Amino acid sequence: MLKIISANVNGIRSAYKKGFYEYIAASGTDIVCVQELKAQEADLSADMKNPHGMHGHWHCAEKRGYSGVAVYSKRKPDNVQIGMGIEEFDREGRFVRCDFGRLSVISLYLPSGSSAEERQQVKYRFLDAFYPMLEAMKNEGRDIVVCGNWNIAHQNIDLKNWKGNQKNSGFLPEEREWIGKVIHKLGWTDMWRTLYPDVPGYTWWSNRGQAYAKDVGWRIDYQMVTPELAAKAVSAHVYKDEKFSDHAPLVVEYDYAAE
DNA sequence: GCTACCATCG
DNA sequence: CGATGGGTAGC
Ligand SMILES: [Mn+2]
Repeated sequence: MLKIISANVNGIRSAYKKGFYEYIAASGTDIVCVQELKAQEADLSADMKNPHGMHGHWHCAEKRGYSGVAVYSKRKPDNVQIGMGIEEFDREGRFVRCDFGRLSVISLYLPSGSSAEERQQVKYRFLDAFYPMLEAMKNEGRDIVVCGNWNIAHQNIDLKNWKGNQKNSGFLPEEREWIGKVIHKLGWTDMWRTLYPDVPGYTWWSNRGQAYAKDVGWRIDYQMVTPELAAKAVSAHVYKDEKFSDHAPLVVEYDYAAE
């Protein structure tokens, strides 16, 4: 049984403060994809690099206390790719790939364009140059999980107030259209949507108002899976027993064996 | 201090 | 629909 976790820690140090470290072991997971480390290698402790003896790898940004993704794994990954290859986005560190034989897990931090229009443009280009990547990986022949903060809502079911957010970044017709071109066109499987067609599955609630309390959140964290592995998925859930961050850890469980 | 990241109301 | 607001992490 292969348990994979995706979690935007929104600063890994705070998460470890709020008992995320302990949680990693408690969940008895085999792979953990974290987004937004908000730090650098020199900034992280040994436990934030190799939690509980679990191997680990990371991509950090040039900016201190900014962005950064990582992947922990009980098994020693055969190959590792830091950064997409596009320096423009690699200077922010949002892509980390780890091959574990037949399997390849990817931690992705899709840029959020809700801070400025220019950031929205950078996000758009990210999508444009990343689509071909999703396609190539779709045509490798290996089972590839993509855990990440896509920061894009697909349908009206993926967010509580889908009605008053069409003029807001994250639910813009363009972005949603891209996602569609990924699931149906590219042939990826929205693991959660495929396991639970009627469950909202919110994974993020804004600090504004009392949203988190009223379960007024979005679903911006995805695990896009290849058909072969997609079918092998047995369950999934959004862990909320403890709040480590404004995001909630997506825990998917597959009946897979990379060996 | 500066940077980055929409729910409730008028 | 449009006008009108917010608290986080980390340097
Ligand atoms: Mn964040």
